[PDB]
Amino acid sequence: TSAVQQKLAALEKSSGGRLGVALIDTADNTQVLYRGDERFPMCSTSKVMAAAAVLKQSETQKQLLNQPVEIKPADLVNYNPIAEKHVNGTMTLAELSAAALQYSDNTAMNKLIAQLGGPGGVTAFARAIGDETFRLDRTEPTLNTAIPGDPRDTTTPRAMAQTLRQLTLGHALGETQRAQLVTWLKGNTTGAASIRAGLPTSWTVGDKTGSGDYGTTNDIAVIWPQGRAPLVLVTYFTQPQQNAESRRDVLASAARIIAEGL
Ligand SMILES: O=c1c2c3c(sc2ncn1Cc1nnn[nH]1)CCCC3
Ligand SMILES: O=c1c2c3c(sc2ncn1Cc1nnn[nH]1)CCCC3
Ligand SMILES: O=c1c2c3c(sc2ncn1Cc1nnn[nH]1)CCCC3
Repeated sequence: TSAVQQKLAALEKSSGGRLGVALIDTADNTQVLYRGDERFPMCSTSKVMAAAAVLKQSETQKQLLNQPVEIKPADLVNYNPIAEKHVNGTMTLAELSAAALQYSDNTAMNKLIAQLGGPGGVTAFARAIGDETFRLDRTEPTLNTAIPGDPRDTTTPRAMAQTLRQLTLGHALGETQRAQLVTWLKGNTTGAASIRAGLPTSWTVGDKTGSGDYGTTNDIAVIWPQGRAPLVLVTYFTQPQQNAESRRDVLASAARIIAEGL
C-alpha cells in the first residue's frame, strides 16, 4: 500500500461510496490502482468504446462518417441535447459520435450501438483491441441502472485505463482515427467539475464523464501535463442507495491526490 493508496482510501471512507482509480503514466508505463480490478457501472463512459468502434469501421469505409442516420420522434430517450434538434431529419455518424462524446447525447449513443449491430458489437470491438473486461449489455437509458453487484454494462478501472491508452495514444486505431478521437475528447463540454477540477490548470485534458443511478459518477481522461509525457486516468465512483446524489467533487479529489503523488 502506497501513500497515494492510503489517501484514496481516506477519501473513499469520507465519501460513503466506493471509489475505483487507475492511472497509467506513459513516461515510464507505471500504474497506480485503487480497487483497480473491481467492477463499476460505466454509464456514459461507454460512449468512448462505441465511438471508437465506429472509427475502426471507418478505416475501411472512407465515407462511413458522412453516412446519414434517421432520427425519429420514437428514438428520443432521457437526454438528447443534440438529437432532438434533428428529429424527423438525419445526423451523420460523425455528428452522432461528436454529440455522444462531447454532449453525452444518449440518442446518439443508441445510433452508434445500432450501427455496430447492438451492445454486443461494442463488446466485440473491445475484445478485438485486447480488452477482456469491458461489457456492454444494454442500450440507453437502461445501461445506467448501476445496480450494485450487477455485472451488466461494467468494466474495471485497470481495463478502461489500458483501453483508453491504446485508443488515444497507442495504435488500436489508425492515425487519423486516433487523432479524431483525441480531438473529440479534448472538446468535451461536460468535464470541468470532474478529473479536470483536480489537476493543475495548465495541463490539457480530454475526457468523457458518466452519471447514473446509485449516484454513479465517473470520468475517464487522457492528460497532457506541462513538461512530461501524457497520463491516462480513470476515476469511477458509486454509492449504496439508488437515489444518491452526484459526486463529481470526489473525482476531482481523487485526481488531485494522483497529481500530488506524481
Ligand atoms: O468505528 C468507526 C466509525 C464510526 C463512524 S465513522 C467511523 N470511522 C471509523 N471507525 C473505526 C472502525 N473500526 N472498524 N471499522 N471502523 C460513525 C458512527 C459509528 C462508528
Ligand atoms: O434519466 C435519469 C435522469 C436524468 C437527469 S437526472 C436523472 N435521474 C434518473 N434518471 C433515470 C430514470 N429515473 N426514472 N426513469 N429514468 C438529468 C438529465 C436527463 C436524465
Ligand atoms: O448528467 C447526466 C446525468 C445526471 C443524473 S443521470 C444523468 N444522465 C446523463 N447525464 C449527462 C452526462 N454527462 N456525462 N455523463 N452523463 C443524475 C444526477 C446528476 C446528473
